Amino acid sequence: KMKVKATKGEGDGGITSEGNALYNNAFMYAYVTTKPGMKYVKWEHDSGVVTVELEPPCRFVIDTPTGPQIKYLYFVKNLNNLRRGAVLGYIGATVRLQ
Amino acid sequence: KMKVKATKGEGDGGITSEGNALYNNAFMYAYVTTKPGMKYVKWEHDSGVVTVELEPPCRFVIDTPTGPQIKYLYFVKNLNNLRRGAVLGYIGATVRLQ
Repeated sequence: KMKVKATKGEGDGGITSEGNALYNNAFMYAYVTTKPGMKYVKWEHDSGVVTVELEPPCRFVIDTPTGPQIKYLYFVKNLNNLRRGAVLGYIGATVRLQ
Repeated sequence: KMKVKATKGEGDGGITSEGNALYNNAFMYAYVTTKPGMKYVKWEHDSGVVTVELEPPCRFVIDTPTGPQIKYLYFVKNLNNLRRGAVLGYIGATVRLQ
């Protein structure tokens, strides 16, 4: 079962992001945050830190009480279709509730 | 239950696309194609043709036998979160099989 863990991302010019990593067990599949341009995340391990490279993001709007907000979904490098699909399903399941 | 129907899209400079519209009953929710920049689709009705405006796309890679391929998911203008989530879940369900 998919879990979520707050995780820091970084891209060009040292711009960082905070977001949710979606993972299993602990293997990261994807990262959701509020900015474009992130290239990698610093992923907890024991340990310690593993750098996980990200694919260019999927921007998508969700409705919110303050109006539409743009989210950015980043799949991890080399992720397979089984896991890409699980990530999309998990995000779909979360988005439909809010 | 969500259905898919081949549908033509168009953007700046008259560039067109062919893609799959995801819909119910017949209310279109989203459009998946192979190019960026599409702004609207020409959506079958009886009828006839309704122009449906698209949000800027979510680019996402899927693995294929010829290597990774970039797809573009466009949600329709004003789509609510219930339907956005259903679309993401449907795409997740399709992507995990291939």
